[PDB]
Amino acid sequence: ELRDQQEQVKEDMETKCFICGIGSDYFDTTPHGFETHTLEEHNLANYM
Amino acid sequence: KDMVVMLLSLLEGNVVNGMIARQMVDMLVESSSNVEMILKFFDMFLKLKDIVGSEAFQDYVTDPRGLISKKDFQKAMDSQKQFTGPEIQFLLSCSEADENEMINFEEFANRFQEPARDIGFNVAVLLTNLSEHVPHDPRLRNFLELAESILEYFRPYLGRIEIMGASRRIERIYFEISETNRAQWEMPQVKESKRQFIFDVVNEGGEAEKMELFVSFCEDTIFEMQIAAQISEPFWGELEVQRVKFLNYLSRNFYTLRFLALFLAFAINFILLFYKVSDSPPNMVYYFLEESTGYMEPALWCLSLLHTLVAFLCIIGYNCLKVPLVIFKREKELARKLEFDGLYITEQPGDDDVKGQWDRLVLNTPSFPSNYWDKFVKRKVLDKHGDIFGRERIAELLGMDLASLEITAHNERKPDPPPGLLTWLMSIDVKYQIWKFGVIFTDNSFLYLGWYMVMSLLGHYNNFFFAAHLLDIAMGVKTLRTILSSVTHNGKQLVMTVGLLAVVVYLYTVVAFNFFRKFYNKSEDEDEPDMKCDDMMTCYLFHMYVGVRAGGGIGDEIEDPAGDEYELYRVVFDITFFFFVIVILLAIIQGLIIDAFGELRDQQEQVKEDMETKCFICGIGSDYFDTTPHGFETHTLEEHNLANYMFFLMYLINKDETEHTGQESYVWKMYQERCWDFFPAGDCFRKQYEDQLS
Amino acid sequence: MVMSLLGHYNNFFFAAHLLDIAMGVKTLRTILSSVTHNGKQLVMTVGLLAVVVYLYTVVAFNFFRKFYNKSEDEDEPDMKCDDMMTCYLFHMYVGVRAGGGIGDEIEDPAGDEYELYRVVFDITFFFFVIVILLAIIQGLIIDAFG
Amino acid sequence: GQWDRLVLNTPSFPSNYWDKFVKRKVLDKHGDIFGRERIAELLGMDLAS
Ligand SMILES: Nc1ncnc2c1ncn2[C@@H]1O[C@H](COP(=O)(O)OP(=O)(O)OP(=O)(O)O)[C@@H](O)[C@H]1O
Ligand SMILES: Nc1ncnc2c1ncn2[C@@H]1O[C@H](COP(=O)(O)OP(=O)(O)OP(=O)(O)O)[C@@H](O)[C@H]1O
Ligand SMILES: O=c1nc2[nH][nH]cc-2c(=O)[nH]1
Ligand SMILES: [Ca+2]
Ligand SMILES: [Zn+2]
Ligand SMILES: [Zn+2]
Repeated sequence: ELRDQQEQVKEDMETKCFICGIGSDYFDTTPHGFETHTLEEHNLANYM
Repeated sequence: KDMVVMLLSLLEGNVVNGMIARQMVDMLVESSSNVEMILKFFDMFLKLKDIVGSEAFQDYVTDPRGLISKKDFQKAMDSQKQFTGPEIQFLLSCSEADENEMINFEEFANRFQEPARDIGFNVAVLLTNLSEHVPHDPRLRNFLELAESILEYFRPYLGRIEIMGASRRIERIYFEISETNRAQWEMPQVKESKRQFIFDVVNEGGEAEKMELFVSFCEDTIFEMQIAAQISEPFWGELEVQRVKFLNYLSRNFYTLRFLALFLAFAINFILLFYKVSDSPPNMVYYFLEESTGYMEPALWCLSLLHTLVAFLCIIGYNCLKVPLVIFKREKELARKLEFDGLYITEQPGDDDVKGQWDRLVLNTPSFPSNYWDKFVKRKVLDKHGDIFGRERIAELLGMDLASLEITAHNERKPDPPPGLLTWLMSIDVKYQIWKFGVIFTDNSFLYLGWYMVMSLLGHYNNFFFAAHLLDIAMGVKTLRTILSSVTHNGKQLVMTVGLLAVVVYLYTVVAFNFFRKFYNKSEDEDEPDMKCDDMMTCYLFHMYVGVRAGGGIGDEIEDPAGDEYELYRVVFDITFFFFVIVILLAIIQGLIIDAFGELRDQQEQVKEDMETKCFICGIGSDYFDTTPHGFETHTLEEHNLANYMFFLMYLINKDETEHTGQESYVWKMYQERCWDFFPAGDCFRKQYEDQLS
Repeated sequence: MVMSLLGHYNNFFFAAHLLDIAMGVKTLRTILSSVTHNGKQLVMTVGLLAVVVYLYTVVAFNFFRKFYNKSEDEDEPDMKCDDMMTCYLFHMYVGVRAGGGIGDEIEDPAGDEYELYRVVFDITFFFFVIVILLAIIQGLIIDAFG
Repeated sequence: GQWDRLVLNTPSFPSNYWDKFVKRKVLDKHGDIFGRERIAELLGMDLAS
């Protein structure tokens, strides 16, 4: 149970944007789209 | 061929139903008769080359010289029902029949096979391109049908990929795959490397490094193909040719030698099962075999010598077969970090990276890129960083002579290469060799083979050291390797829980020493007792040795507490020991092992489902492609085949840059700049022309 | 057929037909498929167990031969580890089946020059053989169920 | 595949399978290129019948 909790959290972070909830599949139409979205567009550190 | 190449250049950057492609189709229709004549010329000789090899044709062949009469050829060819009468007459005319009307079909069939190959391939490429970009012109299906044999012939060599092109659109690229490249890609070792790479990336990789990793894998695979080609098989000169023949032999048969070593170890150990120890000769004892045959003692010595020799040969084969790839990968990563990052020019790793600190020995060596293909990495690093950090400083860092660059650009020198061992002596780059040997000695496979060596040699000092080689089955057998990985998967957890068990047993030992010391008399004697808990160390040994191994805990071993002032305290002590130590902690260990089993299985399943559900290149799921029947299968076999990207990289490397097309030059430039934006990401040809195709 | 016919030669060959319940009952068939699912793994891990027990047998023969006297008699001893084959049989027969490993069967090492060596021998045998490998087998069965 | 070689030339190879003309189809498909008489011997057919 503990292992699958950790895996679930990791996959959620690597698959959806923490802010807007849009999945990585939409952003990935553009190359590295999700990476740029989570580093520049909707970075939670930036909201902080 | 040149004219068809010009036409293909006209089709560059051509959309579906583009007007240049439609004009090309109208041209081909306007010259339909001549195009059909060309296609009939190609298919006739393609069919001839395969007919001459038929047993039906060989039945007609009767002359012992290997010739056939014209009349026999005439009656044989029409029996196949593949040519018309005029075509058979034309083939007879083209046959160089002698005055005796005798035909050498062996050379007749092969006469035009080689001259017509390149033009045949380009005609096939042209027809494929036009068919895929003008999918709704019925005038072109006729040409495709007339070229059906040509297209079927060149199907294994017609490589196609898709890229995100210069025009911000997905473009389809057609190129050529060679027989040698395809055959090398089909080798079992290469297929295993591909499976391992796919597993690594899909399992423990992100979506960002995927294409860089794939291209690095392609480069490594190209190098492995070169090594395989080199080791493949079809007084100083004599000894050198024999030495390289021997080294290639060891390299080719490395795995058979490995299996032979394992088999020899099993045989040795089976002999060793017959050992016996006796005081009488065959106050110290004698060890000797106990068998009736009388041949086991000689057989053991012979097998020990043979096994040591086989181990040595395995070492040599490994350093001739895998070590080149090890050094290649290391040189390649070091060079790219020097150039694109300035590892030792700007950042200077901080002594905690043993790899980076060890790589400092190779920078100034004359021969730093020995296995890596790039012999101009130092020039590139200098041209990139010398202005800002000092050209002379960079030259000293990389061991370059600033004066020699100009003369090397000026002209080429042809010195005397004297084939003498004395002259070869000083030519050894000792610093490079020390670095290379350090890299090799820090390699797991080489270390394992060296340990195999050492234990095999110690087996001669004492034959029971050959028992250690029985452990080789774990690495020899993928099944054992998976099973033992199911233990090593949670090794840190296992060590930590054993430590926790030691701590809890120590706490129980403290309690027992302070209070329950009476019960630890393990002597049935009445006048000399053996108290196991009159000392911390003795009591702790006793607990960790007997209490953990007992089924019911320490209470099984120590004395009965019934009828004592401390009965309840001691029973709580015993029950809690049994529960925390015997039940819970051993359950934790077994659970870690079982969980590792499940984790490995679900990793394999995840990789398999990912491969069977998404395209490895573009990331589009199988559900989109499956709208068309077998859409995902065709997409992964024709449109976005990763083997085709590997083959395309090989093709670009081999081809001349002056001969590169526009698309090829584009991909080549972005390859050299390490920019992977040409890989179609989230988009494909079918998606881009959904409207026109549908 | 063959076992039914042999049952007339000896009626106890009819006991073999009691095994038919595995194929007769889908429940038994599923349960036994839960064992056969990882049969290659089970055979391989039993082989690995044989190898590790053999390594322990080699160590015991070379060093701990004194402790393998399984005779309460004082003048005629029964030494179980004066031979490779006898010692290996002894280990694979009693050490694997013992709850605490081979140390449960062989003599006490207290008050010997090799006490610490022998206790390490015993604890490692118990952990690698009794705990880890049997846990692997049971885990293969449970994983096949899942 | 090696055991199936015993049944090819049998008079009654498709006994349970519904297709009693499989040999005729195989001959009509491959006999021109590989030899009609050779195929007939392989499948145990009589070309005259
Ligand atoms: N809004 C968001 N802001 C930041 N990260 C986000 C957001 N939504 C999703 N993520 C994901 O959170 C993940 C966590 O990023 P982070 O750099 O903290 O992890 P990491 O890989 O463990 O870090 P590092 O390797 O730099 O130590 C990112 O990889 C990203 O995919
Ligand atoms: N771009 C891609 N190129 C190739 N295969 C891809 C790609 N994307 C996904 N795949 C999937 O990778 C799978 C692996 O194919 P492969 O032929 O190597 O496997 P296999 O079935 O084990 O092989 P074989 O049975 O021929 O030995 C394919 O079935 C395919 O669905
Ligand atoms: O640009 C390259 N040049 C090469 N030569 N040999 C292998 C090469 C490669 O991957 N890339
Ligand atoms: Ca040019
Ligand atoms: Zn967002
Ligand atoms: Zn794709």
